[PDB]
Order: sequence, then C-alpha cells, then structure tokens
Amino acid sequence: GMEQATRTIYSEYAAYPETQGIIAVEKRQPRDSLTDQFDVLLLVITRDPSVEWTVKHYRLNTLRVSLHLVHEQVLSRWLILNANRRAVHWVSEGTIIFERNDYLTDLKKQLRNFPETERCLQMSLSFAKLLRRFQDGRNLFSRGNYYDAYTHVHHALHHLARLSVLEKGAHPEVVVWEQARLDDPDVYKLYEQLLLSEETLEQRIHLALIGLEHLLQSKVLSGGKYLFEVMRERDRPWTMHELMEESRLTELKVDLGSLVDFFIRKGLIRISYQRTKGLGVELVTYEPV
Amino acid sequence: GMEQATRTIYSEYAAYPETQGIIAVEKRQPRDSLTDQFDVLLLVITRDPSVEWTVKHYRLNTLRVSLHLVHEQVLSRWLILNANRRAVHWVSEGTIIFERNDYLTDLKKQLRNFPETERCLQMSLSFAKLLRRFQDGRNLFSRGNYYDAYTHVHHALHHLARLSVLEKGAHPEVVVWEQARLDDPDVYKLYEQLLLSEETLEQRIHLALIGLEHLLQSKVLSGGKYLFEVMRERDRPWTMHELMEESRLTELKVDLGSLVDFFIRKGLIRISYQRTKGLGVELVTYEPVV
Ligand SMILES: [Cl-]
Repeated sequence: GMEQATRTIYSEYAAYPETQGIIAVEKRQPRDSLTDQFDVLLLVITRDPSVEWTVKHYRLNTLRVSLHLVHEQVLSRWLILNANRRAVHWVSEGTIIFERNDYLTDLKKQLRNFPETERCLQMSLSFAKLLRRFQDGRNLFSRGNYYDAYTHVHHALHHLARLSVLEKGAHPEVVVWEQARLDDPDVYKLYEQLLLSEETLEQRIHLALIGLEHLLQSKVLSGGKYLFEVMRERDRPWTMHELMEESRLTELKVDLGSLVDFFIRKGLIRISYQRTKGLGVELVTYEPV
Repeated sequence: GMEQATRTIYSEYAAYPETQGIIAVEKRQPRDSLTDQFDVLLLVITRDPSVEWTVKHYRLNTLRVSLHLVHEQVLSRWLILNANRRAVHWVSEGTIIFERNDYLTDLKKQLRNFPETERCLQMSLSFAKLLRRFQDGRNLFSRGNYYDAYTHVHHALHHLARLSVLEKGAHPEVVVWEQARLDDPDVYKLYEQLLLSEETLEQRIHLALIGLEHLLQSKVLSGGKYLFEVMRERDRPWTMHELMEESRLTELKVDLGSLVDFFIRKGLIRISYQRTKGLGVELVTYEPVV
C-alpha cells in the first residue's frame, strides 16, 4: 500500500544497519500539516551518529513524500518530555513499514503508558513555567503595565491548565482547555473570567493573579515531586553546582534556581551553609524537608 | 569593591587561561531576580571545553554570591538570538573584574549595535512563530475549540508585536506592547480590540484572525528576508535536505518546512521537481522568485 508506494524511497534506509524503524503516515485530508502538506510522511528512526533530525522531500509520480530522519535518542527525548505531539501521532497511528529489534512494535506499546518519572518531570517543567509567568505578570501589573501583564498572566493560566491535566495522569494536548474543563474546573473558570468577565482590564488581571497565586500554592507538591525524589537519592545536602551537574536534572537546569528558591520559601527545601575546612568560603547547600 | 569582596572566589577563575572575562553585578534590591536572590552575581566567560552553562552558589563571610559559568559560544549565541535578556543586562551594566584580550570591553561596545544579519534572523524566527500560532488558531477556531484558539491567537499577536519592534530596529523587551504602541500602532490596535472587545468570544477571535492574516501578508518580506538572502547565495534551486543542512539556517530548521510552504503560497518561492537521471524519484526543489 504505502509500503509498495514508497518502496523505492525507503528501501535504502531499511538496508542501512543503523535503521531501527520506518513508519508511514498517510495524509488525512488535503493540506494536512500532519504530513507536511504532502501525501505521505515517512518517519525513519536511526542510530546514525551523524544524525539528530533532518528532512528530505520527494515526489514519486504524483505522490509527494516527506521523510523525517531522526536519531532514536532525539525521538526518545521528545516522547519523554511530550515535546512533539506530531511524533506521538506518527508512531501511534502510523503504519510500520520496517523495524529492527521490534523497535516500533514495542514503542507503540510503550506509548499506551505514561511512566511516573516522565509524568513527574513534565509536571516540574510546567510548574516552573507557571511560576515564572506568574511572577512576571505580577511584577508587570504592579508597575501598571497592564497589556504586558495580561500576556504573562494569560500564559500562566495555560501552563496551569497543562499541569492540571498532568496531575490527573494525562498528556496535555493542543486542545487543553477542553481537557481541563473537567480535569480541573477551578482553572477553567479563572480562564473564562479573564476572557469574558465584564470587569475592567485592570480588575480582570488582578482577579486572575489572585486565583493563580492560590492555585500555585495548591500545586506546589506536584511541581516539586520529581526534584525532591532526585534529591533524596542521597542522605545529605546538595550544593547548587551538584544539582546543576546531576544528569536526572539536566532538563531542569534553566529553572532549578527559581524552583529551589520558591521551594525554600514554602518550607519544602532547607538552605544551609557549609564552610570548607581550612578556608573562608562557604558552599550553600540544599536539602528536601 | 565587589572585586575585593569576591576575590577569594573569582581569583582561581582568572588564573585559568581559558577564562575570557569576569563580570560582577550587585543586587538592586532585596531578593533581586537579576542576581538570583543573592547579593552579587558573578559571570565568568570561559572557553573551557567542558563547559556549556552552569551555576555555583557561595557565601563569603556575609556575602552571598551566585556564579554563572558560561562558554563564550553559548553566550555569543544568546546575544545573537536575543535569547537571554538578563545576560544582556549583566554584560552591559556589569562591572568588569577581569578579562583577557579586551573580550568584555569590546563586548560592551558591540552590544550598542544591532547587526543587520542578527536582526534579520530574529525577524525570521519571530515571523515563524507568528505563522505557526496563527495557523493553529485558525484551525482550532474551525473546529469550534474557541478557548484554545484564543490561546494561539493571543500568542500570535504577541509574536507580531515582537516582529514589529524588530522591524523598527530595536530589540524586543519584556514590555513589548509598550514598545509596539508607537513602533506599530496597527498591531497594537488589533491587540487592544481583542482585549477590550465586547463581542462574543467567537466574534472577537474571528476578527483577530482577520487582522492577523492581513498583517502577516504585510510583513511577509520581513519574515523571509534572511531565508531568501541565504538562498540566493546560489544560483539554482535547493532541495529541502540541502536547506536543512545549511549552517546559516540551523536556528530555522524547526520551521523551515512551514515557512517555505507559506512563501510558495505567497509567490515568493518557486516549487519544482527534478527527476534523478536513471531513476523514478524526483527531488522537490525550491528557489526564491525574482
Ligand atoms: Cl579534621
């Protein structure tokens, strides 16, 4: 079908030992972004060391084919972080054209599951974004910059919506407000009010910031769980550099500092100071409470 | 000063030959985000090959010090892309504690300039995101998902304000709507209409999409200029793979497919097909028009 139709394109890839799998996805309608506005999209997953992610475009007779070539480690990370909703669809709905080591058979199976570790990491990442948007919106609002405050407050609600979906054990999709209308009615209502309430712009932002601050408190443990679990893997305090250098925390580096600060203030993390023997300098240390 | 007060901390860094500069920034207020809620932030720029970007936290006597260790190429990129507003602030307002090869003195000067190539790249990146948010917004509206469409429409408008600011030759800031109030009143007014709208949710979104589609077409050349210039560096069409592999387009890889699709529909890029001799396969090829 698609296997026959694209054989002259994909066969060379199948032949290269590093290829782990080939999936084909047929357009759903014309101008499908799913298939790059082409007729068929081929996803070739490889261990080729020279590859991260690239794209090739072909036409075979009348069939226009877009080929996405992606390292197995790139795709894995996208999946783990839920950073590519298209890729998820490709794998789950796509047709297996070729595989080694049952790579795609197993991948489809794994996609029906949401490992806790992945979910919790994703919650920390969302929480971190919510916290930053909230803070910026708050600060901007204080300074009477209402149009710019509205922007951050708005983005904050969106991350909160996403977090609320994660909290209920589901992956956030592009249609998140519909997800959260049930997964979390309180969050939905805040958004509805910011958008449609009869109040003034200044008042709408104020009211949104109050609701946000409150929900932000409510969800602190959700935002921190992954971090705390990593930190407890050792029976003693961490230096900031140690946290920053920890592989399990690599995706959080950008936000670690702000998160740790917030968690200290909430009494979830303990800050101390350890002076080096023979020296004057102290290292700031952090420990989960 | 800060030099004297942090000497015990930074000295070992100044000694490492790969270190290009050390900047000190003092807190402006308590719990200053600028300095990581510490008293002094030290920024160490280094060519240490093991370094991308990392942070260390110290207390020296009573003084709490955050140390940001960043590779020169990581910083450069941040500055090229305008991806880190704090860093711009650090380098520009910061006190030079140490440097090699006038690295920091020159950097401070360079920061007063907005190179054309960097501006144009930023404009393509902004335009790329505007285009994607607009498309999602339109799609979600078509499907009756209004709360979600609003989300994308709003984001698209935010990208449009940033683009409009770049167009006038300035770096977008955190207070972009303020900047846009004068840099592009038409964009500002479209946003204002959306916020202060008394229409139905559906209607206000629909009106915002109309306005967006218009302004998008209007700024098409701002968005495509960097891409077109790179493309015209050769006198024949490009395959998609060739475009994807071109180093100058690295930052645009994620959006190149959509940008190209868009530019084809606006008549700025020409799509053709070249069949490989002896084979049935054709490579799709792209060329800027005019
Ligand atoms: Cl001892």
